[PDB]
Amino acid sequence: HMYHIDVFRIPCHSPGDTSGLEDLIETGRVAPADIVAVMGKTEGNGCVNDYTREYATAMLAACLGRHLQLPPHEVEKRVAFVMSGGTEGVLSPHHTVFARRPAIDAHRPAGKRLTLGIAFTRDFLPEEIGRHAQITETAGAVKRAMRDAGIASIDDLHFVQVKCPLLTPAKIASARSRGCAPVTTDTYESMGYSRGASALGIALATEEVPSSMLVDESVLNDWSLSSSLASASAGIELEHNVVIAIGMSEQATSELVIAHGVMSDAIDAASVRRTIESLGIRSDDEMDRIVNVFAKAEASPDGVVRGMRHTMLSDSDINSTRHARAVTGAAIASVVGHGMVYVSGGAEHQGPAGGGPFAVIARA
Amino acid sequence: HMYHIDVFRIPCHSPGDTSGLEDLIETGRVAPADIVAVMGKTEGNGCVNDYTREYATAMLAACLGRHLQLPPHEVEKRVAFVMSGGTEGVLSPHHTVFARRPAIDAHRPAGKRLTLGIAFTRDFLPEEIGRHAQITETAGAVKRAMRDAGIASIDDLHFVQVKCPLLTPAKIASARSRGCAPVTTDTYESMGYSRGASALGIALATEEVPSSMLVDESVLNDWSLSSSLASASAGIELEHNVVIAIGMSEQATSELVIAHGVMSDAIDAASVRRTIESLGIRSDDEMDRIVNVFAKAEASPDGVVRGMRHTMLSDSDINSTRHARAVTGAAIASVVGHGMVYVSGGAEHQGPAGGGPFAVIARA
Amino acid sequence: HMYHIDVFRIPCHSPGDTSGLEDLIETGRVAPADIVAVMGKTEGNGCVNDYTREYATAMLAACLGRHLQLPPHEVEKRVAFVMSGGTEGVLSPHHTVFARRPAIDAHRPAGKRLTLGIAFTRDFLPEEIGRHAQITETAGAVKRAMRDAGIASIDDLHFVQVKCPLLTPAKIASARSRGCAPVTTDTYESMGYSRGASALGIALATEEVPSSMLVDESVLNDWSLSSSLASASAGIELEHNVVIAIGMSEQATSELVIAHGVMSDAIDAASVRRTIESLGIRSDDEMDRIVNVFAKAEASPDGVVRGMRHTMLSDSDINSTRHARAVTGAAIASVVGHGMVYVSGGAEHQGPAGGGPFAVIARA
Amino acid sequence: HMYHIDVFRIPCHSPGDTSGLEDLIETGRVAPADIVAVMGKTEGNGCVNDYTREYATAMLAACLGRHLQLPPHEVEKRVAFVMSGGTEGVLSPHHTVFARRPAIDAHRPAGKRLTLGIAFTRDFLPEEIGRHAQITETAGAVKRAMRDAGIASIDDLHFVQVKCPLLTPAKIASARSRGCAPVTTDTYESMGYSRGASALGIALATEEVPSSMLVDESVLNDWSLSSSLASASAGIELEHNVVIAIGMSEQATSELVIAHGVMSDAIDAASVRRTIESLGIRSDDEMDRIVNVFAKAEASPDGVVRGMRHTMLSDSDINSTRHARAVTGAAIASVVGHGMVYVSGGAEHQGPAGGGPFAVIARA
Ligand SMILES: Nc1nc(N)nc(N)n1
Ligand SMILES: Nc1nc(N)nc(N)n1
Ligand SMILES: Nc1nc(N)nc(N)n1
Ligand SMILES: Nc1nc(N)nc(N)n1
Ligand SMILES: [Mg+2]
Ligand SMILES: [Mg+2]
Ligand SMILES: [Mg+2]
Ligand SMILES: [Mg+2]
Repeated sequence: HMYHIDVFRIPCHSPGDTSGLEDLIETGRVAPADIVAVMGKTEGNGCVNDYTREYATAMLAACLGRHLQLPPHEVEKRVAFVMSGGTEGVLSPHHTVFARRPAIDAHRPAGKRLTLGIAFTRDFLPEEIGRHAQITETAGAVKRAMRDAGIASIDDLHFVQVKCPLLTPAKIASARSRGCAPVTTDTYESMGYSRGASALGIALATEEVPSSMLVDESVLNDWSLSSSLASASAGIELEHNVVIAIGMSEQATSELVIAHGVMSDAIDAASVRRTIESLGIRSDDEMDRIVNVFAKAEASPDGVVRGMRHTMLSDSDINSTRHARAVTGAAIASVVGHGMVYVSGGAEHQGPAGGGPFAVIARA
Repeated sequence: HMYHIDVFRIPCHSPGDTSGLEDLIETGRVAPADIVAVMGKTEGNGCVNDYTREYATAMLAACLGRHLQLPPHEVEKRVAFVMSGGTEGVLSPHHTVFARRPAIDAHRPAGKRLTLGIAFTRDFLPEEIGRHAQITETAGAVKRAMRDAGIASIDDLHFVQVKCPLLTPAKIASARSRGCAPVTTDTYESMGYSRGASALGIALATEEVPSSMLVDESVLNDWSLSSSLASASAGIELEHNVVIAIGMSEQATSELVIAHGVMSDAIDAASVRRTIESLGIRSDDEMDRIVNVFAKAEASPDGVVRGMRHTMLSDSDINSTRHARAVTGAAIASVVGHGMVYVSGGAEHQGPAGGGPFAVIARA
Repeated sequence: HMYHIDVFRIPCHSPGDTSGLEDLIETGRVAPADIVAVMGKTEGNGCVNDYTREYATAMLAACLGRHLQLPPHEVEKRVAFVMSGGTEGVLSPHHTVFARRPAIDAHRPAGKRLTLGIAFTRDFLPEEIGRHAQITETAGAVKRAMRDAGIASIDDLHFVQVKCPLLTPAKIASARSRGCAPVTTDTYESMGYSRGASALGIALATEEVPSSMLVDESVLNDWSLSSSLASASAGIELEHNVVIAIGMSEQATSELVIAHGVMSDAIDAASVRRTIESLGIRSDDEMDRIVNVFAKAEASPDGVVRGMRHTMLSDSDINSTRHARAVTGAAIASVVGHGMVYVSGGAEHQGPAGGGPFAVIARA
Repeated sequence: HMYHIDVFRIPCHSPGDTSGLEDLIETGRVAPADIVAVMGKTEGNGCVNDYTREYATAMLAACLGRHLQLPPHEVEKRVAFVMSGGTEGVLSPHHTVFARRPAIDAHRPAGKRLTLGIAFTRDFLPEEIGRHAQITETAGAVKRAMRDAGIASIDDLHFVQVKCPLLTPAKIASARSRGCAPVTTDTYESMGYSRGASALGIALATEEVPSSMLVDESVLNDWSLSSSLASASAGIELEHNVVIAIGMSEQATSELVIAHGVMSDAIDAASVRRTIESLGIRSDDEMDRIVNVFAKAEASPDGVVRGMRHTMLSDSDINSTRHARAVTGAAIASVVGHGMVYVSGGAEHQGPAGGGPFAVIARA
């Protein structure tokens, strides 16, 4: 497990736009066969009926399928596509492409460098979403992803992205027909439960939360249970979980590094600055050493931000996750200088309640 | 309990518009002191952050407060204000004003005529919404409203409107601080639970559902439990339930009658025409004998309407109740010739699953 | 121009779902090479940022591309894809597939039968949208489509569907950089202008409106100018217009017929019944002779429907076209028995102001 | 013109909440008769159908009407109510109350201190909104407000808030019935035209734009024309313009000062910190010397923010002004430590295109 990882942030003019990726291939900057994961921000609403996620995946897969002479469906088994919809405010649609080659000879750089591993779980039954099975399956996949990445210990783990399912009326009917109640009957709320259970799965695998406390009825209730590494994103485009583990390894030769932190709340730009700094970035002129930032954001569930009431959880026109992404996208943009960053909404059991984990990838 | 009931449908140009009501008062058509209930449709979103309901109530109360030389808050104890927001599609904002005077002696004439009674419950704690207390309190208020109306039996009862509360983040935090879990943590979903528990309260009082089956865990789960008379509407503007019972009494001398039915689903215009026709109305020029129509509508929770999938429960931009009101408002409008009708959304335990009760008020 | 036309309404479980089409191919019911047009209803918002339209097109093209061993891009030149987003209320996502073979020998049936022709215009510059160039180019394409269909005269023309572009900030900037002002700077409003100009293009070609009156500044102003045959739908997925002309020809041997009418307003179910009847459909049991219904709907621009105010044009949360589709989708559903029908919103210069043209396709 | 100005930021739990104001009155902190203006942020959508603005005004007026024994309508002539809806993201609903008393003699102390003057224009006809009449009337009212404030020169003027009307379908129909075309037929867009014309009115009065260039055809077209002091907010609750001029006067004895700047774009937190720092505030514990911040925000009309595409102008679910307020509310919150600040959206001819003016009020 001695890799060389490459990471490319590429703009999208629309969800189906693969032109930035065609360009990387057509100019020899990346080899199609080495691509192992894509994390995207697509300009749908990021909630239930957002098919921009599936559309982006489908086109990327078709694009890679051509070059590899594979069926799209086969590419989707080989490459972890995680498309997070919702690019509110200044958030600029884009893909972060991850490529992996065997370690660039030896050549062991002075320290640990960026590594990455991927894993998948089985498809979940509707009645399993938001519940124990989703937690335990996720924990398992995290561990395999860690192994696949060549991450020696928890200490070298810096970011765990999970894509997870959500409930539809048909799925709810299917659960009911087996005499099982789904965790909720509201499709929007199902996303939070799916994210939450998945996040707790990560917390289990990282030993951040003792197994004993992970009972179903603690999902979305116990705000104290969380992983400071978990980034979960739900979607209608899949029935299983997709896991990407990102970290640091002595066996990696990547010209890249990753660090992580936590935002104490939606507007905690300070933490972001602090963690960026902890990677030797010391102006606005050095910012271009950052490849991208990946962050979780949420509407504070107590209904307050720094003592003041917010309306993000009372707004029936605009869902809380949409507000939250707009806010945190702005906070981060003010730091790095623009809104082409990965911000995902709904940070249930991810970092502190009202806040969320984030990571930064930069040139070594 | 010998009354003369008058009913007036009055247009609103905006939620605060009381001009249609000032006109009725000025022209001697209604006496301020006789008004006992107003059922309104206001052009807010009909969900959680719809303050058009409270605004309409506040202005109507202030308008009546002037004439009666009362404080608005006192008027709100004397008059049942039930404001249902959400006037999507062709739905036209309006108030239906109900006035009650001592029964006329110079006429009746013969048989049962429109009567109406009102009742209130106590304020509920956040943790009681959607649960047994809300059910039992509602059942009680239904009975009192019946008595106040002078409704001899269940058979003479044609419509039970209930206004009920909903959960906000502050209320949720309050319940949590007492160690009690609210029925849900999603404010939108809370509306359904509040409507549902209230509907089951009506079903209890009407003996339409045996007391034994009304357990908390059945609320929003058991679609077979329902009242074919219940119309529930949730709102952020109150902590208690307001109940208006409408029916027919031999003691009433109103020049008006009420009939009721159920829509088997959101587009079941047929039932509406069938119930209208059961009042000897059968051509679009007799239609002006109808004072108003009052109807419940909902997105079919199996996710299908007559075998075809719908997207009302998967749409995170537009909530299912908004779709449902648009649809049923249209269906009814196509029958009566316009959209100035009372359609409320979310018909949990109200009529059949996917359908909802409705009633028609017409000249004798 | 002696054709046999086949028409298939196929359900979609999601925008990318081509399974209903794979099934028709895999069971010999349709030959991929004969398909000339697909008119779809996809479950995006039907406004500017609805990429469900492009996604559906992309997958259909990829699906057909496999069987024909063509690139998707090439299929999109051969087949007219018109995807109309927005499936509000009871509207059920689906595709209507059109296939064309040379006339099934001779075999001239007793009367005229369904025929269909397609045409395309060039790409428009941003500054041309909503304006004369779009009108005249559309008029031209209508005529070619008529010819391609083998439609002898205007009298045999029953439906003209046009897909047209819309404006984005980038397109607006591009127009500005050439010193030209775009017709509007609001992307949502641009859709109406694009639909409107296109509709007037149809009216020009059909001689329903004299050429003299079609000045730019009459677009969206003069409600009296209209085609009673035009159905226009705007989209972000194309820079040109796509035109499908549908009608009747003595040279066609299709086991299908088409008739058209106009809804005087959004809830004018009567007209639909009337036009259905004019094709010998005489119960609810004969309804299954209808293959599909295609209808335009809009928020009445005077702000009133049958004397009552509506809020469809004052609602900043939900755009007027979304309300309108919900309403008319419901009206039509109440007639044909379900919501799997083609309803498109924004009927500017299409039928009467507040109303819209529709057509019905049925078995001979 | 010798005043003592007091400014109070008071939280609101809902649009109708006047409890924070009752508390100031009860505790002798402010005298009802001295209140001359209230600038509020209410939790409606901030667009066309936001009646939270009117509801807040109505209740504040009724609250003050009680204490002054006046009719609400009379209070509204005496006090400038400017309610800006839309509290997206971390924006916390609140009122800023302005009170004005005869200048204190027992102090001043030295130099210029906060002063404030108000003015009103006549009601505009629908066809005048967005056009020359609105520009010239606004310019006039700015001058009078200046005089009323006792502002010696343009240099001492720091902030000009204007509340302005918008178009409804009824108003549009009215303009049409007089043969006059409204500036737009889209109600949402009308808000921009009203804000823009009003902003140019301010620019005229401040000599920031030469009268010669202010032609109707330049409104929303010429982004180079702007006032760096103008803050305009449109609303359905009024037909005239309300102008509040805020600045510094030697005749004022207020313990408060005002400074202003411009945000170059929506995420330009830097400028805000820079202007804050120009008042000797440089650590998050000195921050409580700020009474409030007042800022304009807008979606950059070129469709890009710092070279990256944004989706704020292409999102048909969420209007650009809602995004913009969320973004800038967040940016500012990250600086002052919370979201209880006045941020208004739509900054047409206000500061730079894509940016907007802001001001800060602080203890001397
Ligand atoms: N698509 C998506 N899903 C979630 N759960 N969160 C975000 N930000 N995007
Ligand atoms: N205001 C309101 N509340 C509910 N629950 N339903 C409707 N239609 N309106
Ligand atoms: N996509 C789409 N575009 C328009 N203009 N109308 C409808 N109904 N759908
Ligand atoms: N109510 C309101 N109106 C405008 N134009 N802008 C904002 N922010 N609020
Ligand atoms: Mg969290
Ligand atoms: Mg029901
Ligand atoms: Mg029309
Ligand atoms: Mg500006």
